[PDB]
Amino acid sequence: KLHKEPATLIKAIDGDTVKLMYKGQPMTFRLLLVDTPEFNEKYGPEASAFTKKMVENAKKIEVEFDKGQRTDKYGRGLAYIYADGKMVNEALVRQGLAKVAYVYKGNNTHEQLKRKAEAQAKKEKLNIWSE
Ligand SMILES: Cc1cn([C@H]2C[C@H](OP(=O)(O)O)[C@@H](COP(=O)(O)O)O2)c(=O)[nH]c1=O
Ligand SMILES: [Ca+2]
Repeated sequence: KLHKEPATLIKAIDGDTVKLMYKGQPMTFRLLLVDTPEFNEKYGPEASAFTKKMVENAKKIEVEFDKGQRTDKYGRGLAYIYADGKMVNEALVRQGLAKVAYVYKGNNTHEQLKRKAEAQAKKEKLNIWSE
């Protein structure tokens, strides 16, 4: 019931935002269901680096909207972002560089996938969970 749509990287921004060209227009995308620390914070630089490498190295970036709101109050696109078929959102959580967060009803299709990744990152005491 969700579909992957094409996009191209404009520029990495931080752990959980990225600038993409979508349907030919520049847009800042905020990754659904996750929260990375701010660049100024602990693991913030590492979250930024992780996402940056992931999208910069991708041959193919895809955007997948959920069933609900597609833009937030700041005009940012809200999507699951994939790099060569791998979801950036889930990968950050799996590596402990993001927490599952901002789970609003109707835009939560991938919630359970994320929660499973967080549990495994927490079990492995990775990054954020190494405290
Ligand atoms: C991820 C996400 C964030 N937001 C809003 C809520 C938060 O509002 P406030 O700015 O009032 O805190 C903000 C969190 O984004 P950041 O984590 O990028 O700051 O973006 C949504 O509305 N929907 C979403 O799916
Ligand atoms: Ca954040």
